Amino acid sequence: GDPIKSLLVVGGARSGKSRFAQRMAEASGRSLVLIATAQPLDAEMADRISRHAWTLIEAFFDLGQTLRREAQPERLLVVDSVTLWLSNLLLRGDDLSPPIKDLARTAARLEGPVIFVSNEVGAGIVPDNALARAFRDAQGMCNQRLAEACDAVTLVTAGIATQIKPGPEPVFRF
Amino acid sequence: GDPIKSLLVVGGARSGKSRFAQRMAEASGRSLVLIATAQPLDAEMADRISRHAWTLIEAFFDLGQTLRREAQPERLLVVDSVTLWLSNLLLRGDDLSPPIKDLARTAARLEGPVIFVSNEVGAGIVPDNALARAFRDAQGMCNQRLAEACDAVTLVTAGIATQIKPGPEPVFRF
Amino acid sequence: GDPIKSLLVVGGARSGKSRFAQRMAEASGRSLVLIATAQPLDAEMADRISRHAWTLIEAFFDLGQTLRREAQPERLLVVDSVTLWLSNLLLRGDDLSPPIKDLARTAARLEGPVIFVSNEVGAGIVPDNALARAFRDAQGMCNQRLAEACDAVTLVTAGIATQIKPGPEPVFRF
Repeated sequence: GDPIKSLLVVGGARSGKSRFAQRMAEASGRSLVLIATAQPLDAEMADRISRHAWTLIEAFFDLGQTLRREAQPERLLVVDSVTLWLSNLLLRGDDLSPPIKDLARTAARLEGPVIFVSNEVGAGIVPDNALARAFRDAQGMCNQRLAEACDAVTLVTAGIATQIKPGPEPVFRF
Repeated sequence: GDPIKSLLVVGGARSGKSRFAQRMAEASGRSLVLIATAQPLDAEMADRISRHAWTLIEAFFDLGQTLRREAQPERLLVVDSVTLWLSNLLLRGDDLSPPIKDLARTAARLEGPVIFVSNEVGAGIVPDNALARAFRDAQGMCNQRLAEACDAVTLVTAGIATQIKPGPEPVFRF
Repeated sequence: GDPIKSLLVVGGARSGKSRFAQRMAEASGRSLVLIATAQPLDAEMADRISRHAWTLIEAFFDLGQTLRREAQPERLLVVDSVTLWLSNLLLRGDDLSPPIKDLARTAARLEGPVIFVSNEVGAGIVPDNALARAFRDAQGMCNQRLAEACDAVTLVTAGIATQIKPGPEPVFRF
């Protein structure tokens, strides 16, 4: 397949994006590292970690710093959820802009390859509360910045992956 | 057009997915059967049944069994909503995993052709309640299993249909 | 690039759709007009107007009439948000069907070119209230009618634009 340094996989909830990333990583022949961002505070979350369940590294908050110091040419890092990392930062009261831009810059310079698995959260109605609105905005921005940084971007819909980067973007004259 | 046994049409709310399926079925020249899953409990729901309004068969709960015993080579079955069928099972307190996997297996062996019309519900924020979270998960899984089972899959966005299966899925080397 | 009269840009929240439309318009060499539909009632909304911030024309309610009387061959009109216009009509208690169909007809006959920027809101769960359900339905219908009316339609996901119109739509035989 096409040789790259960085892939962003975007999909909705229970879209198959994690299975797509996990089977791409398992097919790669690299040393696999799951970068796990989910805080197993309850059994529903441990349940989703168990279902997905490789070297496992927890990175609930320091995702970018973890990528920089775990990435190796011989390793493939899979970020289990960009979304759950952002959630962790938001709930704590952290400003989300700097870590997002820091992560995109990191995505551009790793010592080894990385797949980022991230949710689309922006294609429903406006949330009725400011925390959910901020989260929706920050996740949308984050996916834009990661798509710009990464070599390749795939959208996963109903378990089917479509490549959207590389790809020529449309141009219109008026 | 391309001859197939099974089509999954996925789209958001008021996306045109039902019109796409209905005009494909009307253009087919087969005997048309609407498999209606919507329980007309209120006038908003009867209103949506009336707007869409062929042999009409109600299948509020027993969707797969209804497909197996209504499918014929000369017939095309259209499932008006996978989503409203899942909703019916969820609200009752049914476990959703077995009927979903049963339906995908059914989608693989009918005596005649079928179009499944289903919603994408996974590309908004995490629901604030466990019933809605379960439903979101089950609908995502269901669309994955139906996409795997069906000959063809179309995504309908703003009334425009894009074929995503058949189609080569992307491969990356790292 | 491809010469057209009318483009619909659809995306989720913080998808990059506004940046895609703004940089297409800035690259065009036409006289630029922002058709601004957002009512700056609060600082969050003024904040989003300021971030996006060309001749600026407010059209909170009379969007179609504003397009007809501002469109010129030498001008490109960008509708900053179809979604916030619909929101304005909904909250007031207006019926949304006629203005939507009026706008699609307008999109078909302008004296000059137009880009419509609109949200996808239909790919989450069913809203728990009738106002949000109506809005979701009306926005879905509106995007269908504008996609039918416009020369070209682009979906923007994670800041990446994919053209879906023009494009041959799939056909299946059963």
